[PDB]
Parts: sequence; C-alpha cells; structure tokens
Amino acid sequence: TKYNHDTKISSELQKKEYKKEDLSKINSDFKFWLSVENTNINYPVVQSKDNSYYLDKDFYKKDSISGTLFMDYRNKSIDDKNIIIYGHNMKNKTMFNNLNKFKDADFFKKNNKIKITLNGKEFLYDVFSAYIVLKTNFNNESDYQNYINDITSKSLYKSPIKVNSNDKIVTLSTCAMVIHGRL
Repeated sequence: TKYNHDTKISSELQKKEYKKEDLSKINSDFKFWLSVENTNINYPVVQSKDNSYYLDKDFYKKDSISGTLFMDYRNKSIDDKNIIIYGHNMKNKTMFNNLNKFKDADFFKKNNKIKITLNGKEFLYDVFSAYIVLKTNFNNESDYQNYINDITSKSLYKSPIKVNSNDKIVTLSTCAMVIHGRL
C-alpha cells in the first residue's frame, strides 16, 4: 500500500468531517461531502468558476496530481436536475478509481448508493447506470426526459430502478468511467 502526501491530506479531511468541523473555513470553494457505498469514495467536493482548476490543486489549493473532487461550475443548487462531480482515476485505488467497481455486474445489481452530506443533511442517490465513454441546463422536461432515456440505455447493465422526469440525478465522471444516481 502506497502512502504519500495526497493520501495523508485526504484521510485527514475525512477525519475533520467525522469531527463535524466546517471545511469551508479551510476552502471557501467547499460545497458538500460526497461518499459512495462500498467504495473508498469519501471525499470533499468543491466548486470553481470552471471545470479545470481543481484538476491539479488539492483542497488546500496546493499542487496535487490527485486534485480534489469538484462539481461542474454550472451547477447552482441541490435542486438542480443533474448534479455533476468530476474526479480523477488515480492508480492508488483512490479518488474516483472505485467507479470501475460498477463494471462488475453483481456490484451493479447490488444497490450501492451515492450519498451527499450538506449542512447536516443526507441526500441519497440510487445508482441506475454505469458505462464507459454531461448537460446541466435542461430547457424543459422534454430535453431532461430525453436525457434520462439517453443514459438509461448507455448503461452496461440494465438497472431495476426506473427513473423519470420527477427524479433528480447525480453524475460522477472521470477526467472514462461514468455512473448516474437518482433521487
């Protein structure tokens, strides 16, 4: 097992979350905590003015090839129709590495959930799609529903879960593995 600065920093931020410390005082760009069931995805999520800055900067805004999980600069509220989060596929089996776990058919059929923790609240997103290979602004239900049947079909396996225009969708993308969860 390889221990380095990036693994030390992230495991310490995880500790500060267990202790209920306010992370945003460490980084004003902090948004919420993200964790996925039966993975080591248990990281902080930040937002910049773009989808590129936190590709090499850690949570402390220092250089880091592991980066920090960040959310699309275009997302605005937890009531957004498709919330997108980007994270690298680091080879320490860290960051968004465990998304490849959703290539296992048994794992997909098992219900592992996407968990967003925001201001002492817990939102649960049920995974319904996983596939190898991004709209946040939907001008009406038609586009949004077209987007739903669009990604429900790309899934490598068919999820028993049925999503429709009255659910909200979270999306975890690498920077490629992609999975989708619904609420």
